[PDB]
Amino acid sequence: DVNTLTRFVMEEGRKARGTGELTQLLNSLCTAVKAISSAVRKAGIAHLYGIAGKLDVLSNDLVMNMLKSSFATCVLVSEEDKHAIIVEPEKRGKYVVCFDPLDGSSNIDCLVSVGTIFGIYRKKSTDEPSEKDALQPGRNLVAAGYALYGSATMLVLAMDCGVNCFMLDPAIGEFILVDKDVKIKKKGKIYSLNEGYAKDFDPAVTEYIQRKKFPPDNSAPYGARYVGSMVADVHRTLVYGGIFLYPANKKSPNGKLRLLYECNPMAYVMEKAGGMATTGKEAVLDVIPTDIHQRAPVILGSPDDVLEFLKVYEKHS
Amino acid sequence: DVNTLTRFVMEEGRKARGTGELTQLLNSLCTAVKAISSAVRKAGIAHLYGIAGKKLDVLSNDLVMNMLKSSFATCVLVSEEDKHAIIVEPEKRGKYVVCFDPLDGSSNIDCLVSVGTIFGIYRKKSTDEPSEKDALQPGRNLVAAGYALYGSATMLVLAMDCGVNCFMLDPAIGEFILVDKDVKIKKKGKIYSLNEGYAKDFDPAVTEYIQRKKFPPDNSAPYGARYVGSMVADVHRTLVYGGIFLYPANKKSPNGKLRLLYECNPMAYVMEKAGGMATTGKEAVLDVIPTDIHQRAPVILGSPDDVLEFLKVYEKHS
Amino acid sequence: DVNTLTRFVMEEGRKARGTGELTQLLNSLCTAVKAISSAVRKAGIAHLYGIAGKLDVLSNDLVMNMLKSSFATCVLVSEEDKHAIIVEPEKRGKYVVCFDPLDGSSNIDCLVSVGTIFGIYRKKSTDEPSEKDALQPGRNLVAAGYALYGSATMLVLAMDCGVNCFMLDPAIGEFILVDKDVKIKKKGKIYSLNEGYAKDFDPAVTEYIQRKKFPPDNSAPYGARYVGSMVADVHRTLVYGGIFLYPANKKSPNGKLRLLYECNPMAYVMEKAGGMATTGKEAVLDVIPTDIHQRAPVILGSPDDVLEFLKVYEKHS
Amino acid sequence: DVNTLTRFVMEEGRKARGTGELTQLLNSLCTAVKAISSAVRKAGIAHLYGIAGKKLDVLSNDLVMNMLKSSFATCVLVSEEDKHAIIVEPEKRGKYVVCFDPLDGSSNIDCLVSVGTIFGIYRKKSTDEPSEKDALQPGRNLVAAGYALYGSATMLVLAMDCGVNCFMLDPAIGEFILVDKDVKIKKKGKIYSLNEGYAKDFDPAVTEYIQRKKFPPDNSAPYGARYVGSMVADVHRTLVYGGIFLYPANKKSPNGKLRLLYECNPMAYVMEKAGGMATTGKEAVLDVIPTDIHQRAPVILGSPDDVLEFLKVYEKHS
Ligand SMILES: COc1ccc(-c2occ(C(=O)O)c2C(=O)O)cc1
Ligand SMILES: COc1ccc(-c2occ(C(=O)O)c2C(=O)O)cc1
Ligand SMILES: COc1ccc(-c2occ(C(=O)O)c2C(=O)O)cc1
Ligand SMILES: COc1ccc(-c2occ(C(=O)O)c2C(=O)O)cc1
Repeated sequence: DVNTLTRFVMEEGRKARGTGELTQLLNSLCTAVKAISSAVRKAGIAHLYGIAGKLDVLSNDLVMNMLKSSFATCVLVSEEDKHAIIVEPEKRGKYVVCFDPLDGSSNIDCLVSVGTIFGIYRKKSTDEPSEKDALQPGRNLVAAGYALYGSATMLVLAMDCGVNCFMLDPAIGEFILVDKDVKIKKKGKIYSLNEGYAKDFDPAVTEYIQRKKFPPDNSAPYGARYVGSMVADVHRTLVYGGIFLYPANKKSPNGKLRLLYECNPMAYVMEKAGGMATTGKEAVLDVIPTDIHQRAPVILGSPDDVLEFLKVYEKHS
Repeated sequence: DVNTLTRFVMEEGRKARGTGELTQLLNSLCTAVKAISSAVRKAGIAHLYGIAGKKLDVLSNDLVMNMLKSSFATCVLVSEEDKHAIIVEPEKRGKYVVCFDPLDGSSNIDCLVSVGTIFGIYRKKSTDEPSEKDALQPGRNLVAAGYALYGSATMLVLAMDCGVNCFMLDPAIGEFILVDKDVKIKKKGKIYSLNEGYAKDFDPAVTEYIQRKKFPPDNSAPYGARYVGSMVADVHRTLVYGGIFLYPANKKSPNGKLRLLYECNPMAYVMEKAGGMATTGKEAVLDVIPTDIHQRAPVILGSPDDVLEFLKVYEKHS
Repeated sequence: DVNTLTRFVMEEGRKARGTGELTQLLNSLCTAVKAISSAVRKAGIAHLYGIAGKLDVLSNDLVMNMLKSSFATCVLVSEEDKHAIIVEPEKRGKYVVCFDPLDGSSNIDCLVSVGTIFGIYRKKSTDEPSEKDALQPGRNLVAAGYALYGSATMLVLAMDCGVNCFMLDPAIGEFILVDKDVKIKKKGKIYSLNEGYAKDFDPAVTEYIQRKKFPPDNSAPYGARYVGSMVADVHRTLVYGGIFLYPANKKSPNGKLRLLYECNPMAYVMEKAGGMATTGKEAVLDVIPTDIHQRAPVILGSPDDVLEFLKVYEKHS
Repeated sequence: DVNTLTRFVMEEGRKARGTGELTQLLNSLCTAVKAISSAVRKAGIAHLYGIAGKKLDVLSNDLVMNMLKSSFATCVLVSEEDKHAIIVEPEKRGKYVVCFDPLDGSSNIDCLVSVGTIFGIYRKKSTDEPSEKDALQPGRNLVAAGYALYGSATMLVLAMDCGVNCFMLDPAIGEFILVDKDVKIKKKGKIYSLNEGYAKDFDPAVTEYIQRKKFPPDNSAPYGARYVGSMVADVHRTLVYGGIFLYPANKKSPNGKLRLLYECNPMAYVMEKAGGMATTGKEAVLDVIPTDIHQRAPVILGSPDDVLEFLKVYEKHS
């Protein structure tokens, strides 16, 4: 029996018997993703090249305008904006959204996969809404996920009910549910990080990669894959198993991926799908943030691969 | 003044003073690429999942095959998907030979990684009945070669004697728009690209070159690493940003792993026409003479300074 | 403020504080409309013609399966099905839908405009659902409308709040609201019927048309338009005003157009937009049906034009 | 065996051993048509309504003009949208004259009625500097003519000396697929098409002919009536289903209202190449020599038996 993203979101909203704001939110966000997707695949590029006589800025505008006009949000934090955006009073609702509107576009000149990452919170205060309202830890997420603009476009949605993957059918502009209640493999065969930073690696990371290239017990070495686009690397880890790493080194004691709108949503999707995500010291979702653009190390993926990483991590104290 | 793939192809045909076959060929193939692109982005997938109640690389291979045959411009077609060369039936014969990988990367297309189509075109070097031998030319004889990348958008990269040209597919009207004329690769890049999970098996020269990239001698910054696992995506990133790509010969695979006729050769041609290099380690990829249509070959390609810096290490190890 | 069909439908349901069923029904039905539109415009036709080596059945299948899987319906009446379909128990909801999945399709070989017509009732009886639940008169309609696949694709949705027109953006698969709370002109300058039936016309119809071609007063005669596709002619009548006729003659004392899934929805759209729709003797929404595929004559459009006709019909009565 | 418009036009151009100009022309016009179709179906309309925070007939005329100019195949362009003929600048000139209605039916596009692009192509008949004089040839001089209908689907109908061929636009891939080879119209149809609201102004011959269709003398069934009000839609139905279409001369309009160069002539040429007829009443439409580019002409076209039966009635009334 066929199911769409919009009908799935509408039913989950019906069962919660809430105000309906989170339903309007997710429908607004899904509409923005379809618009971004069309723009990313270069619809209308012929007009810019004279047939009749910016992508990360346009994407950021779509998500902002779609979220504001949903009447479901009060605080908006974006990778593109130095400060939180406070939704005007007439359009305020009770949700806080952190998003990276087009992750990976720094390298979009080469047509690498790009994505939209988001995490949604309920306001935990009563005062006038502020940047403070988005400084909740990952565990407080009500929903998170991403849209991948790869060889095709898929939205991956995480809630307490689990992870569901919807494929965008461009013929009709509808997200079709294609993978229900996804669970990640217990252990994978692929490891993923930028190894050009090897001279700066934490010594514990240096051993784990050694263990992947050179296995102790007669096993085959892991394959290496690193697209350089987080949504692409994390989705492949979800589909094929394995591990993804962008860790803390000494030249970067807090990693480089941003916590509120990259590490937390991916960590949340990973945990709801039977996987793990750690800074190294604590679970990613247990970090309490003090600044909306602060960074965080992240190692996520199949539980056996993250555990094996943690087994080695404690060997270096 | 606006320029499309069709306008570019018709204009180059005028300058070549030919029969017009290669123009129908490139136009037919470009039509197959539009159909592949549509299937890859999952048009009609709602019908597979029950809205009203064939694998992609088999579909891709059929699109390319049927479009090329029906161009009346080919005689021998070599495909990654077919163990033997296809001999185009006589009433549809033309003078060109086409080697192609109809959907390179599809081993990992389940994760929505970038995938592509790769192609290389030769002029038939015979008068007799056409045969598999007509595809056993080295890359240097290539008349036209390139790829379509099905990435964040769909781009066709077309390399000929006049140089490398990049066309963007506008899905609203199904047209390849020329967006980069006469492309050239940076002289030297800051990214290196290969699968390091095979590190225990590396040639000692490869092990040193990667070591030189992570730990630079002259106190410079180390290179960044990228490896998508899909050749078209990695090669294209190498063309746009410069850098180096490696799927080299090790000992356990003395001939590399990538296929020569429809992966190494088409990519080598694009690289050389764009001011870059592509080497097996011992000779330039385009100078290898093939003895089998599916034979493998090592490949190291990219910005000219990086392949030279690699060959210096390769020759230091005699 | 941007407004989509999805936002419009959800907002009306929120204010009504109902079960949420009618919202998923209309959302499911609109998805079926997007799929029909893609098929009508011949997407993928290159595969039927050998690039790699039924239309009104496909449409009926889309509306059927999409309505069933919405969990909001119990009885489905289709122009394509001889008897009413009773949705199986585990998928039942409290609504009844009469629909024409591809009206006009006999002339689709010439690429004339075609359409999808629908009307929605609430189950009124207390029994097990049955064909009787669909034999309500038009006045009991909860919602009705059409999709027109013309030069572009538009969904026209009429409810108690009035008539609203939504334009399908194929780049993103979204119905964009483009005409809020539309009303038909008091009097138009176009009349629409098949004048090849002239020898069989009711004597009152023959006089009314004569009045349009040869005006009694100092006025200009009406222009004539007849596409032959009910959705197309009815939409032109809403946009530009005027009158549409498919009346009772001698060969068909009950006309030819079907009451439940052609005459009723159009009459409901017409009335909610300030127009009228009459059989000649009674208003279309006042006919009590005894068989789901029964016919009814129809004269609809601007009220002054329907009235002027009714003055003539009673003169012959 | 599958054929596209692009393959078909390139193959016919090869067979004619011509300059390639008409090939460049039709490919540019077909590209303009795909872009028109995308806008007509309201692609991107969400952006005008604030999703992120120019009328169809002006855009169509601008698309067709720009594609034709930049094809290097034309010198004079006549459009319903332009008061005087357009003279293509010297550096972009070629030998063809094109008369077109860029978005016929668009006065009522608010009701989403089917609309279309109509076009006719002549060879320049002078050696002088090109001018409006070059567009005043009769229909018999037509080299190619036809239309694109933006209906329930988008179809391009192309008529040449080789006959009439119909191409369906596959929006999934942006390609015109050949779906109807060498089309021929019924000898006699069962549908008549005109605006009968103008009844008080009819020519007495039209009044009798229409009377004969509603009330048949020879005891046959009466004809059906269809009139979309959009020439391309009504003419296309007459081609696919047979029958007769009329926009004739009355007393208040002795020349009808449809324009001769870019509505009557192309439809007449398609009609004749497809085994049908098209008359002013007095002469065949293609035999009229025009004196002004925006001049009107009466037209009765369709199946040969129906136009003949009408002419018998027309000659009965002198
Ligand atoms: C799409 O799944 C959903 C949608 C909405 C909810 C939801 O739960 C409590 C709500 C509240 O109003 O407090 C609320 C909402 O409507 O904002 C839950 C899941
Ligand atoms: C697309 O650019 C082109 C097109 C055609 C050619 C071309 O050169 C020699 C030809 C020959 O007939 O021998 C020939 C062709 O027409 O097959 C070269 C480049
Ligand atoms: C399109 O907007 C809507 C959505 C829902 C309704 C609606 O009104 C009463 C309902 C009921 O439960 O009886 C009901 C529903 O939810 O079925 C009305 C308008
Ligand atoms: C679409 O099929 C075609 C294409 C081209 C032609 C053609 O015939 C004579 C030409 C000339 O240059 O005089 C000419 C052309 O190339 O303009 C004929 C049919």
